[PDB]
Parts: sequence; C-alpha cells; structure tokens
Amino acid sequence: SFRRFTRESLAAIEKRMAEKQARGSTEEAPRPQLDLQASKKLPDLYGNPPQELIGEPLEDLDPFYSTQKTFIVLNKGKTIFRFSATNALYVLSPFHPIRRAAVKILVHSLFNMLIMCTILTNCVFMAQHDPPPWTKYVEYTFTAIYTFESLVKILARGFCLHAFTFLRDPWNWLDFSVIIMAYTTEFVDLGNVSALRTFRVLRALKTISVISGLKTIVGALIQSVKKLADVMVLTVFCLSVFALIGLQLFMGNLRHKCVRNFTALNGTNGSVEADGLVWESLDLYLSDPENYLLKNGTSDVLLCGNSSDAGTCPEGYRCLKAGENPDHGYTSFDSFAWAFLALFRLMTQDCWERLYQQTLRSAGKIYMIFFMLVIFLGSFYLVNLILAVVAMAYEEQNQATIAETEEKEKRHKCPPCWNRLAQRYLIWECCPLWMSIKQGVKLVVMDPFTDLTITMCIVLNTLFMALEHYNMTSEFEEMLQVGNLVFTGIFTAEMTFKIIALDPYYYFQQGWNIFDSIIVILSLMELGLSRMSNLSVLRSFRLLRVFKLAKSWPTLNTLIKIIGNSVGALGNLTLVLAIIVFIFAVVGMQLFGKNYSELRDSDSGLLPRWHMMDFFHAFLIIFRILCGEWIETMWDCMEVSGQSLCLLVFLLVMVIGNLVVLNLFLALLLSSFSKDPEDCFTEGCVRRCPCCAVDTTQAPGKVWWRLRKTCYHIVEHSWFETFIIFMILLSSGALAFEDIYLEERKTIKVLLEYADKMFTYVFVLEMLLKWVAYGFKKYFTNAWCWLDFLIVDVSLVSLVANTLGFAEMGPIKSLRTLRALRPLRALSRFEGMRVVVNALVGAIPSIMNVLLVCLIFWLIFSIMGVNLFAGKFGRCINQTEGDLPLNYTIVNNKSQCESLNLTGELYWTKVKVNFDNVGAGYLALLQVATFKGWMDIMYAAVDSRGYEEQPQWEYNLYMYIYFVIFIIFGSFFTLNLFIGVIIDNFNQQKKKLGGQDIFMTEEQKKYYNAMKKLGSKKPQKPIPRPLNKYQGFIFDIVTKQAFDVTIMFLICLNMVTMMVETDDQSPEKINILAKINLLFVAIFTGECIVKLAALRHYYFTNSWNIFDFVVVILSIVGTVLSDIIQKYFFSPTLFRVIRLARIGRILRLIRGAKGIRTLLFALMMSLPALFNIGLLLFLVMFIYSIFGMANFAYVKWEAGIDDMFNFQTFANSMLCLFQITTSAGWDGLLSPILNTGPPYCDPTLPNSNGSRGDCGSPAVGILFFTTYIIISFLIVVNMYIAIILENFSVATEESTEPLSEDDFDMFYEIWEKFDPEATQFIEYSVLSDFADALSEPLRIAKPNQISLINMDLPMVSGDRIHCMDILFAFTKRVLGESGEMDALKIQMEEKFMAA
Ligand SMILES: *[C@@H]1O[C@H](CO)[C@@H](O[C@@H]2O[C@H](CO)[C@@H](O[C@@H]3O[C@H](CO)[C@@H](O[C@@H]4O[C@H](CO)[C@@H](O[C@@H]5O[C@H](CO)[C@@H](O)[C@H](O)[C@H]5NC(C)=O)[C@H](O)[C@H]4NC(C)=O)[C@H](O)[C@H]3NC(C)=O)[C@H](O)[C@H]2NC(C)=O)[C@H](O)[C@H]1NC(C)=O
Ligand SMILES: CC(C)CCC[C@@H](C)[C@H]1CC[C@H]2[C@@H]3CC=C4C[C@@H](OC(=O)CCC(=O)O)CC[C@]4(C)[C@H]3CC[C@]12C
Ligand SMILES: CC(C)CCC[C@@H](C)[C@H]1CC[C@H]2[C@@H]3CC=C4C[C@@H](OC(=O)CCC(=O)O)CC[C@]4(C)[C@H]3CC[C@]12C
Ligand SMILES: CC(C)CCC[C@@H](C)[C@H]1CC[C@H]2[C@@H]3CC=C4C[C@@H](OC(=O)CCC(=O)O)CC[C@]4(C)[C@H]3CC[C@]12C
Ligand SMILES: CC(C)CCC[C@@H](C)[C@H]1CC[C@H]2[C@@H]3CC=C4C[C@@H](OC(=O)CCC(=O)O)CC[C@]4(C)[C@H]3CC[C@]12C
Ligand SMILES: CC(C)CCC[C@@H](C)[C@H]1CC[C@H]2[C@@H]3CC=C4C[C@@H](OC(=O)CCC(=O)O)CC[C@]4(C)[C@H]3CC[C@]12C
Ligand SMILES: CC(C)CCC[C@@H](C)[C@H]1CC[C@H]2[C@@H]3CC=C4C[C@@H](OC(=O)CCC(=O)O)CC[C@]4(C)[C@H]3CC[C@]12C
Ligand SMILES: *[C@@H]1O[C@H](CO)[C@@H](O[C@@H]2O[C@H](CO)[C@@H](O)[C@H](O)[C@H]2NC(C)=O)[C@H](O)[C@H]1NC(C)=O
Ligand SMILES: *[C@@H]1O[C@H](CO)[C@@H](O)[C@H](O)[C@H]1NC(C)=O
Ligand SMILES: *[C@@H]1O[C@H](CO)[C@@H](O)[C@H](O)[C@H]1NC(C)=O
Ligand SMILES: *[C@@H]1O[C@H](CO)[C@@H](O)[C@H](O)[C@H]1NC(C)=O
Repeated sequence: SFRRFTRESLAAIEKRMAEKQARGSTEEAPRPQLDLQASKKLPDLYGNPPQELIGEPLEDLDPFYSTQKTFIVLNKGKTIFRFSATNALYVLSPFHPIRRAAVKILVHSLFNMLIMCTILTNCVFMAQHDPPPWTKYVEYTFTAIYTFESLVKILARGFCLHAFTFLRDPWNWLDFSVIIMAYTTEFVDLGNVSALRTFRVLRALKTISVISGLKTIVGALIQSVKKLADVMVLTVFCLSVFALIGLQLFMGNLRHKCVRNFTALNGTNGSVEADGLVWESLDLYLSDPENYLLKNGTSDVLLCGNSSDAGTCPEGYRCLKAGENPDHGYTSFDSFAWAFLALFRLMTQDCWERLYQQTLRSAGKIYMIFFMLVIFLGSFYLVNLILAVVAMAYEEQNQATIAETEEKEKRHKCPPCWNRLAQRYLIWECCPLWMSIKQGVKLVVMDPFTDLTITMCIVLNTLFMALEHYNMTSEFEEMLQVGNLVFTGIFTAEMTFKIIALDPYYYFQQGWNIFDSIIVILSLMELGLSRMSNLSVLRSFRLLRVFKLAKSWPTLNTLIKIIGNSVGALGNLTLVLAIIVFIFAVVGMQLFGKNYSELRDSDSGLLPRWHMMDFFHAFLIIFRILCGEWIETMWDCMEVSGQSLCLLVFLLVMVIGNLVVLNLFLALLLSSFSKDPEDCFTEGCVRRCPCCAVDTTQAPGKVWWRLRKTCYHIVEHSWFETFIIFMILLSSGALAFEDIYLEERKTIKVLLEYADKMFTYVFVLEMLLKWVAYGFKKYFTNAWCWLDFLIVDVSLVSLVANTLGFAEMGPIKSLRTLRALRPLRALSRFEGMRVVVNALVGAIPSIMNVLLVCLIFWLIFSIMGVNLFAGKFGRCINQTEGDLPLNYTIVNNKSQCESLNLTGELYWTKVKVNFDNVGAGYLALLQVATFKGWMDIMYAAVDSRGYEEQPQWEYNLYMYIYFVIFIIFGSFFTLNLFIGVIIDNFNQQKKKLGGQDIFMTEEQKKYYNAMKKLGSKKPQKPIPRPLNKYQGFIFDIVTKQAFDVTIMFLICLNMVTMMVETDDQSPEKINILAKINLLFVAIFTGECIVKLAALRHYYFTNSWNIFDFVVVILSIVGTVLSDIIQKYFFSPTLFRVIRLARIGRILRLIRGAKGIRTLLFALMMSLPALFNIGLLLFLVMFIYSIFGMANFAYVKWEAGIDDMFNFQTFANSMLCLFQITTSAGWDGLLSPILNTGPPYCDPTLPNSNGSRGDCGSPAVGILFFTTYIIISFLIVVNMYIAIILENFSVATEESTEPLSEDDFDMFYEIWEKFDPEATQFIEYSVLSDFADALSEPLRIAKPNQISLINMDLPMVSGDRIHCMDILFAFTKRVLGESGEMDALKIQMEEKFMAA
C-alpha cells in the first residue's frame, strides 16, 4: 500500500500466519472481496490514481486470503496483478532488483504492443506454399522474441516451485512446445520424414491470451457446450435404429444395372460369343466396363431393376447385379458403416436429390414412403431440440449477468486545447453583411415542404438508374447522362447552401450531416475523371444515396441498429470466428497440399476446381463447408489423401463452425431484441323500401315467413353438411383423371363430362338456397362466402360459354385452368383449417414490413450485378461436341465465329440465367441465396472476359468476393430481421388473447391440459407368499438391480450380434448366426415366462409389462415363419418385410435412462400442433399438382425431367412436388421450361392431343415455382416455431414440490398422545406448554401461545377448539395450496371429518 516495506514487518506476519497448525486455531469459503480476479481495473476504495506510488508490491489491504507470501501490483491502468514473493533455490531471493525489473517489464502495456507485432507477422509468412529459403533467418528472429516472452515469466513466477507459478496457469504451457520445436531442429539432425512440422498453427491461438474479451467469450462458449447434453444420445440412438432398418431393405440394391445380352457358352468347355467377340470366363463379361450402358445426357452408369415399378432400359439388354458401387464406390448399403454415413448425409440435408433418385430407381415407387418418414423424424425434431437447449443455455448467462450486476449495484478531452481559438473566431458568421438573406434562407428551409421534395429526389433518382439495360442503342445513354448530372447538382446544391442558415459551429450535430457530406465528397471526387470513358465501375458508389431513405423509415433504422450491434457490440465474437476460419484454412493446406499434382494429365494441364494448393481456394472451400455443402468436396478425398484424416478434419470443422455460427446468430438476435330472422339489413334506408315489412296477417305475408323458417330448418340439419362434404370430396377427386387417359379411354370421358354438369347444377342450387336462408347478412358478416361466390361464378361462365358452342376461343378455353381452384372450397368446412388460417392471417403486416426492406436491399445489389456482369455470358459452340465451349485461338468475338459458320455446325447460345436486366438479376440472386444452382452462375461469372468475348479459364479469380459479400449480407441479416419481426408479432398476438391456446381446436385445447399431469399418490409392492420356499426369494430376485443388469446385458449382446451383417457371405456364418438368433429369442422368451406369478394375474396394467407378451408374440411369429413355410421361399419382398420385426426388442431400453424421456414426452404432447399444419401443406401441394399437370404435360425430357420424374401422370407430379417442397433442388426442374429457341424448340410437333410443341412457357413457370417456394418456407417456419415452443412449455420443474409427506408423523404422534380420550377437542391453555416439545418447531412455541388464538383457532360449543381445524393451518406454515401432497392431506382430513 505504501512506497516500501521493511525486512522485519513481513516476517512479523509470515511467522504468525504459519502458527495455525500449532497455535493459530488451537467456514472461510474464500471469495473475492470485490470480485478481484486479475486483469481487471476494479477501483474499490481509493478511486483515484496515486502520485507515484503505483507499480510496486503491495500488502493486499484485504482479508488474509491472498496475502500469504504473495503481493499485488497495479499498472498505469490500475490493472490488478498477483505475484508470489518466493525464491528459486541457490543464490536467489525476492529481495533483488532483478525481480523488480522483471515486474516492470511484465506489467507495463508496452510488452503487449511488441508481441502483437510478432504474431500477425508470423500469420503472413506461413501463408505461402513455396517460400524462398532465406525465410529460415526470419524464423530465427521469431524464435528469439518468444524466448524473451518466456524468460521474464519463468524468472518472475517460478517454474513449478511454490505457488502461482508459470505452469500453474493452464494457458502458459499451451505454447510451451513453441520453445521446444524451434530448438529441437537446431542441435538434432532431421531425417527424411514429411507430414511433420504442421504444428506452428497452434501458435496463433496465443492471440487469445492477449485480448481478454476473447478469453471471456471462449469461456462462455465452453460453458454452453458443457451445458448441452441429453440430445446427442438420442441422435445416435435414432440414427442407429434407422441404419438397422435400412440395412434390411436396400442391401446390395445399388449395383443393379443392365448389360448387353449374354448369349451362351455354346455347348463346349466354355466360350462367350457375341457379335464375333469371344470371352473366356463369365467374370470377364460381367465385370467388363466396356459392356455397360451409359445414361444419355449425363456421365454415369444407368441403374435398373426387375421390379414391376422399377423401370427398364432399351431392348437388347438384360438387368442383373454386378460390378462396383456407383459414384467412386463411397455410397453403400452393404454394411453398417456406409449406411450410417448415408443417414448422417440425410440428417444434414445435402446432395439428397441424387441419392433419392438412385435409390428410387432400383427400389421402386412404393418405397418412397420410407424417405417421407426419415426426413420428418430426422431433420426437424432433433435440430429443434438442439436449438432449444442452446437457446436456454444462452439465456441463463444473460439472466445471471443481469442479476449479479443488480446485486453489485445494490451494495477533460482537451489534449491540444488550441481549437478553442477557433471557437472564439467562428460562430458569428453573419458578419456586418447579410442580416437579411441569412434569416431568409433559415426560414426558407421548410420542413413540411423542402424535407419532402429532397426525399422525392432520393427516390426518383434511385429508380432512374434502374433503366441501365443492354444495348440501349443510345437515346437512353445520353438521357441517363443528362439526368445523373441534373440529379447530382440538385442533390449537392444545398451542400454548402445550408451553412448560411445553420451556423457551422453547429454544422455537425447528429452525424447524418457527416454522412451527407461524405456522399457529396464522393460524387464530386468521382466526377473528376472526364478525359476518359473507361473505369465505369467508379461511377457505382453513388448507390450509397439509397441509404438516405433511412431517417424517414421505421425499420431501416432497425436494420442499421442490428448492423452496428454485430460489428462493435459483438466484435469480440466475430473476431473469434475469423480466427477459427483462418486457422482451419491454413491447416487444410498443410494437411493435403502435395496430393493434387497428379490430378491434371489432361487438356494441357488444367486443374479441377476447388483445390487446396493456395490460400484463396482454401478460404473458398472452408466457406463452402461452412455453408452446409461438404459431400462434393469430401469425395475428392479418399483418392489421394486416404480415409483416416479427411473424415476427421471435415467432421470437426462441421461441428466447430456450425456451433460458433449458431451461437453468434442467437447472440445477435438477443442483443437486437433487448323467433323471426333478419330480413335484409339494419333499419337504415329500408324506410323507402317497404318491400319485406308488409302486412302478414293475411295470405300475402305468410310466404316469406314460412319460406325463411323452412330454409332455416334445412340448413341447420347435419345430414345436409354430410351431403356437402361427400359431394365436395368427390368433386376434388374427379379431377385427378385428366392425364393422357383422356385420349386412351372413352367411358371415363363421358362419365366426367356428365359429372361436371351435375356438380355445377348442385352447386348453383346451394347458392340459390343460401341467398334465401340467411337473407343478405352473409357476404358482409362472414367473408368466407366471397370465396364461394368467386369460385361458382367461374363454372357458371364456362357452362354458359360451352352451352351455345361459343367456347372455341383461347380466353375461354384457358378458363378451364381455373377449375383447379375447386379444392379450395373445402377449406372452411373443417375446424383445424379455420384455426390455422385465422392464426396465419394475423401476420400480413409483419410480412410486408420485411418484404419492403428486403426488396430495396436486394435491388441495391442487383443494380451492381447488372452494371458489372452484363453482356458477357454468350458463347458459340459445335453441335456434335455437345454444349461445351471452345478454345480462344479459333474464335475470339461473336462476329468472328459467325463469319466462320460455313458448315452450319456452329451455333450461338446464351446462359439461361443472366444479369442482362433487373428482373433476371432478381432471379439470379434468388437462386444464389437459396444455395441451389449457383455453381453454374459463378462458373459464368469467373470465366467472364471483355464485352462480347469468348470466355477463358479462371481469368478473373476475384469475382468470388462479390458473391461472398452478398451471401453474408442477404442471408444472415435478412433471416435475423424476419425471425425477429415474426416472433415478436406472433407473441404479441398470443399475448392479446390471454392464453397460450393457439393452433388448437376446441376439443384439443381442453384435452392437451386434461391428459397431461405429473403427480404420484402411493405406489406399492405386491408379492404373494402362501409358500415361503420359492416366491419369497423370487421377490428378492426381481427387486434387486440385478434384473436391470440382466436386461441391459442381454439387449446389448443382441445389439452386438445384429451388428454383424454384410452382403452374400459364407454359409457357415449364415447358419451359426441363425443359432445365435435362436438362442437370444429363447432366452428372452424364458425371461418373460419366468415372470410368471410374481404379481399373479394383476400385472396387466399401464406399467411396462404387457409389452413382454407383445414382443414374445411378435418375435415368435416372425421367427417360426421360416419353419412354417420351409417348403418354399419365393417372396423376396414379403419375407424381408416380416424379418424387420427384429427391429423391436431394442426400444425396451428407453424404459431406462430417465433423462431420455421428457424430450420424447414433449413430442407426443406436440403432435396435435403439427397435424393441422400437415393437412394444410397437403391441400396446398394437391392444388399445385393439379394446376401443374395442365401445362407441362409434354415438356422435353432434359435435365431433371426423366421417365420416372415428369408431369405426365399424377404420381410423378406428386413425387416431384415432394422433392421440391424442401427446396432440395429446383434449378434442374425449372431449367427445361425456359427453352424457346428453334435449336431447343421444335415448333411443329406431330402430337396426339390438343397441344403443339415440347417446350413450356417461362412466364408461368417462374411464378409457379417462386410462390410454392415462399409458401413452403412460411409453413415450415411456423412448424419450427410450434415445435420449439412446445419444448419450452415442458419446463414446469418444481411446479408443486410438496415434500409435505413427512410432517403428518408428528401430528399423528400427538394424536396418539391425545387418542385414548377420543374427544378430538383441545385447549390452548395446555397446548401452550405441549407445543414446546415440537421437533424443530414449525408452529407456535410457548411464548407464541397468545398468537395461536388469532391464527385459525376457532372456538365452538363450550369454547372448544377442534383438532381438524389445525392440521391444514400447520401444513400451510411450510407449504400449502400448491403441492399434491398438501391437497391429498387436506382431502384425507376432510374425509376423516365425514367419517
Ligand atoms: C430379372 O429377371 C431375370 C430373368 O431373366 C433374372 O435373371 C435370372 O436370375 C437368376 C438368379 O439371380 C439367375 O439364375 C442363374 O442360374 C444359373 C444356372 O443354374 C446359375 O449360374 C451359376 O451362378 C453361380 C453364382 O451364384 C456361379 O458360381 C460362381 O459365379 C461367379 C460369378 O458369376 C463366377 O466366379 C463363377 O461362375 C462361379 N465361381 C467359381 C469359383 O467358379 C456358377 O458358376 C453359375 N453356373 C455356371 C454353370 O456357370 C445361377 O443360379 C444363376 N446365375 C447367376 C445368378 O449369375 C440368372 O441370372 C437368371 N435366370 C436364368 C434361368 O437364367 C434377374 O436376376 C432378375 N433381376 C433381378 C434384379 O433379380
Ligand atoms: C484475416 C485478416 C487478419 C487478414 C490477414 C491477411 C494476411 C495474413 C494474408 C492473407 C492473404 C495474404 C496474401 C496472399 C498472396 C500474396 C501474394 C504473394 O506473392 C505472390 O504473388 C506469390 C506468388 C504467386 O502468386 O504464385 C506475396 C504475399 C501475399 C500478398 C500475401 C500476404 C499475406 C496476406 C495478406
Ligand atoms: C498439445 C497441447 C499444447 C494442447 C493444449 C490444449 C489444451 C490443453 C488447452 C487448449 C485450450 C484450453 C482451455 C481454454 C479455456 C478453458 C476455460 C477455463 O474456464 C474457467 O476458467 C472456468 C472456471 C474455473 O477456473 O474453474 C478452464 C480451462 C480451459 C477449459 C482450458 C483448458 C486447457 C485447454 C483445453
Ligand atoms: C484443432 C485445430 C486448432 C488444429 C487441428 C490440427 C490437426 C488437424 C493436425 C495438426 C498436427 C497434425 C499431425 C501432425 C503429425 C502427424 C504424425 C503422423 O504419423 C504417422 O502416422 C506417420 C507415419 C506412419 O504412417 O507410420 C500422422 C498424422 C499426424 C498425427 C497429424 C494429424 C493431423 C494433425 C493432428
Ligand atoms: C455502410 C457502409 C457503406 C459505409 C461506408 C463508409 C464508412 C466506412 C464510413 C464513412 C463515414 C462514416 C460515418 C461518419 C460519421 C459518423 C458519426 C458518428 O457519430 C458519433 O460517433 C456520435 C453519434 C451520436 O451523436 O449519437 C458515428 C459513426 C458515423 C455514422 C460513421 C460510420 C461509418 C461511416 C459511414
Ligand atoms: C471482405 C471479407 C469478407 C474478406 C474475407 C477474406 C480475407 C480475410 C482474405 C481472404 C483472401 C484474401 C486475399 C487473397 C489475395 C489477395 C492478393 C492481393 O490482391 C490484389 O492484387 C488486389 C485485389 C483486391 O483489390 O482485393 C491483395 C490482397 C488479397 C486481395 C487478399 C486480401 C485478404 C483476403 C480477401
Ligand atoms: C463499394 C461498395 C458500395 C460495394 C462493394 C462491392 C464489391 C464486392 C466490389 C466493388 C468493386 C469490386 C472490384 C472492382 C475491380 C476489381 C479488379 C479485378 O481485377 C481484374 O480485373 C484483373 C484483370 C485485368 O483487368 O487485367 C478483380 C476484381 C475487383 C477487385 C473487384 C472485386 C469486387 C469489388 C470490390
Ligand atoms: C464440329 O464437329 C464436326 C463433327 O465432329 C467436326 O467435323 C469433323 O471433320 C469433318 C469435317 O471437316 C467431318 O467429316 C468429320 O466427321 C468430323 N470429325 C472428325 C474426327 O474429323 C468439325 O471439325 C467440328 N468443328 C467445326 C468448326 O465444324
Ligand atoms: C477347359 O479349359 C481349361 C483351361 O483352358 C482346362 O484346364 C480344362 O481342363 C478344360 N476342360 C476340359 C478340357 O474338359
Ligand atoms: C436417351 O435415353 C432415353 C431413355 O429413356 C431414350 O428414350 C432416348 O431415345 C435416348 N436418346 C436417343 C437420341 O436415343
Ligand atoms: C435379349 O435378352 C432378353 C432376355 O429376356 C430376350 O428377351 C431378348 O430376346 C434378347 N434379345 C435378342 C436380340 O435375342
């Protein structure tokens, strides 16, 4: 505390504190007195800096918990540092000046500034893949600087000698090997071993030991992942169950292919002859790839099958199983490990479509249902559980921080001082001159007028630059020339014209003036290069003007807030993410550098894309693996690198990166968040229409009354709704038979023609009855009738058109597509549908408020893309060589390859998706944001060259940055904003109603809370014992945990048994393993029998016992089936369907492991919140399929359209919609409907129906796909929200926590002390002394006897006090009216009263 210490004062205390073992002592719970934990300022008592007393050891003026032999020092920033004043043997004592010099070296900030200048330097020189040798010398220097950093600490803190040593801190040795390796090579000669010295990357983790904010956020992440549990166990268990299921369905099923016909051996020792070619052996014909058939349009082996729904190849080929697995042989169902990888592939949702088609072709259509299950249980439920647990773990930290902060709180900037000379020179800008115009301008700035017009100037100009298309043929080039000048001048006119009105002493107030000044300086500086027309990209920074439309917007400021939060408030975590990405990008190169040298050997040395021979491609590949695409680049491993390393690298990258990104996303969100009926109508204008209120005392008025009552009776009857439902369902189903059957069958044609007419007749009759039953109240008190009217009018129009032979015109024939709206009339006839639509219609403003912002933000980047990439995507190609581009020595520009068109084999093509207009830019950006189909777009962009020039390989490798920026800005923050607004409005909507009852019907609302509880009364124990020899010990056998040990042992051994399975194996193991199966079934059956009469016949309860009989029956009937039908086995499908019954008997272990029960419970409580959403999704999908079958019937089979995936029939349309409902690839489906060119479109087509051509109309297709994508996303988001919230609803925890059972014992003992009289009346005059013996008094003692009279102690009869009026009074003193034990006790006391 003071300047210096004496030699004896320290001894005076270090001798006294050492006497604890002898005299000091013959509860502490050490805590930082003022949250002192080093590396923190924490001014506690002084609050001011000393004169010169800082920087020296102190005696720690606090409790003697940190005095001992240690001391505390502070730097110029009052940073606490604790050191130990101990020796290091030999001639070394703390009373030396060298230790003081070391403290001065260490505490001061200067030291930090040195070390950083090294670390970042060392982060550059290891970024090269071929360094010159003289870099060894720089390495030398680096080593020295780290020797220093170590030596001062080693001398100051001690190696491991006494306490607070160098190695006591866990971080200090994390770089200890740094000092080893750099010396190890110096004295020890090195061998000829590679794959070594990639350890240097560990060095850059020292950056964390420097910026303390990084250490705090690292600790927070570690705590979150240590609080995340009881999810991975469910994930691996469910994945293993699904893998076991799939190993029994698609085994060996991915090698089916059809080969050119096998003829015979021709009756000799052996000769396989075919078209004059001879083969020696069968394996030389079955394993020869020259006989394989290739799927035209791609590069792979066609798959096939013998099934009735599998498909066939052209004639001359026979289907069979032979060869190797497809796609480099890394996808398989032959063994458990490959099935496990395939399912983890499905879990993450990447490159599924292809696997889906490959499995579907060989298995057949009927197996699609399997995938339908695997997605739903896989992608949604587990991911929701992970998100919920992470969210809770993060909320806890903020809550604890706020609580601790509240508890703790409850306990000049003039360095130069020259600018003031300007303050006494400025301000008075009026001068002797002015005194008129100055106030004139100040008045002329009119907020209700000028502030509006300037706003229009910002708007109109932003639209004027949207007309920047391709080949104006001028007129627009000079018109934009004039406009961008007039607009810039008007915009910058007020720049300095506002100074006279607003004194420059107040020139800068809020910073919006700073932003406007920066924009003006931008424009002026840009308009400084007129001598040239080149460098037009320079003129693109004017799109910054669009941010001026921020001050008049209620949600753009919101966005600017989120942005600011992420950059600065959350910088401490984004820097960590950047460091992690850099570390992984560097380590990948060192791990797999020298492996792609031999990957060329073609086309004069071109290299395949996405390599790791350079830093930029490493960053790109890490970005892709962080964006959720990893199979495509993983499959480039296992070929050069091997199987043992790429797997681990990719898997840990996936975990680390996804966890960090999700935590940052949640952090950013939480930061940003903080009797006569009515005749016509009311008594208004009806005073001039005595048209219904007429005399009814005679015949003329009875008609209206009787007709209205009869119609009312008709509509209320339930059988009328039954009739309506049946007709509506039949109407919806009738439309499913409009496929190519129309020109193939005849009676179904006449049937449907009659049916449509009768349907329209009945519907119009409904409408006529409706317009009378309820008067005119409808259409104005219930809007649902508007949809009915808008639908029925369509059919009436078509009927009147076709009746008179006037429906041969295109507008009328095209009106037949509006019949696809027929199923929508059933939306209002079911309760769950009404609930979900009424809940969904409550967020349209929420949708629009994000739609506007996203639209503007995306237009900003669309304009840039148009200005950069326009007019560079064309090329010319040879017909017979496919669509591949040519070289750059024969053709250079479009005119040249059009002039070389002498043979007619040269054709000009343009990329389907381009940047030639704003609209196409919108479509391209939508494709890039969704992550499907962007590869070809970036292939076009990277390969770009000058205007109208043939592309060259990788001429501009830096175009990736623009797409990277757009993905990071248009996907992360947009999702943030959308989630924020939708959740906020949805919760406010729930808050308005008063309860949590949303998405539930009237019965479900009550059943959800009626069928959910969590309480127990008294379970017991039965065990018959009229025979002490057998069952008395059977009871001991069952009650012990040895029964649990037996069950787990047996089921785990069966698990291990059923983990030996492969393809066709030697018969010896086939039979022995069947012996093992028989033994396991027998021992399980024996265990279920030995259960016997332990509970007699009273064990048939809800406990987990009847499932023993269930599994015994199922397993025995699935196992003895082989003996039942031993005669023949000709059912290579149904037998396998029975054999899955072994999947069971493995779900018996969910009975245990209590923690894997509540999560499952929440799901069964949550399914009814998903049924209605599934129904709505089904209806939407059916409507879209019906609409889609009508326009794409004859689209050419190109790209994703094949024989098994088209729109010719209902089934194929449903399959395609199922494929695209999750946006799992739609570019390949949209692609073959944009073709219009004669090369790609045959106008004349000899079809067999009322249609011509095989190419669709894009103007319908783009809308059809975009609307489905957006609707599917909205519904999936709603399902996500419901599932997450249901998992938070199950957090009751100590909702009751009675613990009241124990107490009744003292009351019963007092009763026994009071029982023999059996009067049940007590007097307080004796209870005053009686209650003093209460064990741990929960009631009144003797001094409190006077108060007991006033606390529920009634006097009845002759001033008598009842005992039954005291039990609940005592009970509520600890707990009451909350727990189930209290309610049971009070009800038992009431029953005793009734007794
Ligand atoms: C769709 O419908 C198709 C009907 O046209 C159907 O093809 C039929 O499939 C059956 C069963 O899959 C096949 O029956 C063949 O019958 C012959 C004569 O009995 C048998 O050939 C023997 O096969 C064994 C292998 O199981 C050979 O042993 C070893 O084979 C390997 C590889 O072939 C080779 O190294 C050697 O040949 C030998 N090993 C050694 C060390 O020597 C055995 O040699 C031959 N026999 C002879 C004389 O060579 C066998 O039962 C079977 N042949 C097979 C399976 O290759 C046959 O393909 C079709 N039926 C007929 C009557 O011709 C097709 O399978 C259906 N689609 C699907 C997906 O199932
Ligand atoms: C993550 C934040 C902290 C930025 C860190 C960036 C630097 C650590 C790295 C990243 C990219 C590196 C550059 C990538 C490429 C080169 C080219 C290189 O010279 C060559 O042209 C190499 C020969 C060849 O191109 O084949 C000189 C170093 C330099 C500028 C590198 C210097 C170090 C840089 C700037
Ligand atoms: C080959 C060698 C160099 C590998 C070295 C790696 C590990 C030994 C290091 C690297 C990061 C370290 C961790 C970084 C941060 C923390 C959080 C930190 O959290 C706390 O301080 C919590 C409160 C408490 O002290 O109990 C505890 C130590 C720990 C797990 C560290 C333990 C040691 C780790 C795992
Ligand atoms: C967690 C982040 C921050 C860093 C991850 C780094 C690892 C991916 C790297 C760093 C050092 C590498 C190791 C460096 C040296 C070797 C020795 C090498 O030994 C052998 O087996 C070669 C000889 C033989 O095959 O017999 C095997 C690879 C291995 C373990 C490497 C595996 C990959 C490691 C662990
Ligand atoms: C979003 C991108 C396109 C901006 C490109 C330029 C930026 C690198 C710079 C240029 C001018 C800078 C601005 C200049 C002046 C200010 C005022 C400054 O105000 C204050 O510090 C106090 C604010 C208050 O009084 O509350 C805040 C930062 C800000 C907006 C700066 C933010 C960063 C800007 C926009
Ligand atoms: C803006 C954010 C999203 C960038 C994130 C990645 C950066 C940390 C790294 C990755 C690749 C690096 C680049 C790799 C190679 C070059 C060499 C060299 O390039 C040029 O010749 C200039 C190109 C330019 O103007 O960007 C200058 C540094 C640069 C752009 C590097 C700068 C730093 C980059 C962009
Ligand atoms: C400034 C704000 C408003 C928008 C930021 C958008 C960036 C993502 C864009 C705008 C300017 C672009 C740069 C403009 C010019 C070039 C030079 C270009 O280099 C060449 O063309 C070299 C070949 C040659 O010309 O000989 C490489 C891309 C790069 C760095 C571009 C990379 C992407 C940038 C940074
Ligand atoms: C475009 O493709 C055709 C067809 O492959 C190429 O024509 C080749 O050469 C003559 C014509 O000069 C044909 O008779 C041959 O059949 C073709 N193949 C071979 C191997 O000669 C033609 O050269 C290609 N390029 C151009 C510019 O037409
Ligand atoms: C068939 O040919 C093989 C080898 O060519 C020969 O070993 C075998 O004996 C022949 N079988 C006969 C001749 O029956
Ligand atoms: C391409 O393959 C399909 C297979 O369904 C076939 O129908 C078609 O004829 C093939 N194309 C040509 C040009 O033969
Ligand atoms: C090719 O083999 C199949 C197999 O059934 C057969 O039906 C067909 O006739 C064979 N083709 C010829 C040309 O013999």
